[PDB]
Amino acid sequence: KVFGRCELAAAMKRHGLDNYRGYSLGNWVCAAKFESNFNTQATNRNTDGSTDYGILQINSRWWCNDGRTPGSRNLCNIPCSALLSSDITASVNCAKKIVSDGNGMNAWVAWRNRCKGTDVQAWIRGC
Ligand SMILES: [Cl-]
Repeated sequence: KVFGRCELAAAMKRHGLDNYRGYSLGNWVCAAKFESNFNTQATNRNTDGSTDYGILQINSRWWCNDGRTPGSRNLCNIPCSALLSSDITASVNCAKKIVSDGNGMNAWVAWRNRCKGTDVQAWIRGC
């Protein structure tokens, strides 16, 4: 599915992402916008043989297991296929592990380049 902006904000808030590990909700909404355009089925292949999966473009080298990525670590202990559900539970649970690993939201390239440093609260305004 393709979430609306406020629709995703409300779901992410229900799943505990607002202010999680120091990142207000607008960060997470902005990240999803620029990672997946709010589509829970987005996938993108990378040069290292990994693929990024779902609404938060979670990577198959470090975080989820897709069975076809060399050097897989599966640190979220989740099959990547589960991260293509229209229900965001598994992607949120893995994102919480990613953002707790020691480099904050910098794991999300699109957030780093297109969200960080902007007024991210705008992404929840009006919701
Ligand atoms: Cl998979």
